Amino acid sequence: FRTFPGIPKWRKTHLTYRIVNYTPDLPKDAVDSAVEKALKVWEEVTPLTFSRLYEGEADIMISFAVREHGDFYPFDGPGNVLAHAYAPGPGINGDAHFDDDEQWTKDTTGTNLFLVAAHEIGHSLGLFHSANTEALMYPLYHSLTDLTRFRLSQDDINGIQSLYGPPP
Ligand SMILES: O=C(O)[C@H](Cc1c[nH]c2ccccc12)NS(=O)(=O)c1ccc(N2CCC(c3ccccc3)CC2)cc1
Ligand SMILES: [Ca+2]
Ligand SMILES: [Ca+2]
Ligand SMILES: [Ca+2]
Ligand SMILES: [Zn+2]
Ligand SMILES: [Zn+2]
Repeated sequence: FRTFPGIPKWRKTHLTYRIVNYTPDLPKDAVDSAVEKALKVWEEVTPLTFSRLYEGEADIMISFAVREHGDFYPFDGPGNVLAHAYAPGPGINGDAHFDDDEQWTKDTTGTNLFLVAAHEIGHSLGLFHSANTEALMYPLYHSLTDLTRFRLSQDDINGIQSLYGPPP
């Protein structure tokens, strides 16, 4: 596992998130479900808890956008970068953005939203990239034949608990 330089982390255990907008590609229930399953992956192995805000500024602001969208790293149309997220901190830090020039899916065939979201929230929490080809934080996208096989590797658990510790 790898952390970000300077090891940014949250110095609090109760985090908030807001889904500011939604993709055309899936019903809202499917997107909500994907992000909350992605949050839950990290909750289970840490002391962190997340709660949702429907207005105002949350710690982790989640949005869908294309091309130039108000930061230093515009998206690039279909393919290539699917999404990105920022390390812990105020303002844009912690936020996760998804490229809506992708076609987001809940299945194992397209660009799966849950898998990408789980990875991106790993960044939001302070994890960088792993060399382990089995890890969630490996830098190259791929999916699975069976999503029910999905699991955090020991590497991901070790990395995140190195920031926040194990669950009480
Ligand atoms: O790394 C990224 O997020 C960069 C942009 C990027 C490049 N430097 C960065 C530094 C900090 C934050 C973001 C970036 N976007 S990206 O769209 O290229 C991207 C998105 C998701 C992933 N996955 C890795 C494998 C994972 C998996 C694991 C186990 C089983 C099944 C599936 C599924 C998701 C990787 C890369
Ligand atoms: Ca933020
Ligand atoms: Ca793209
Ligand atoms: Ca789209
Ligand atoms: Zn962005
Ligand atoms: Zn990444």
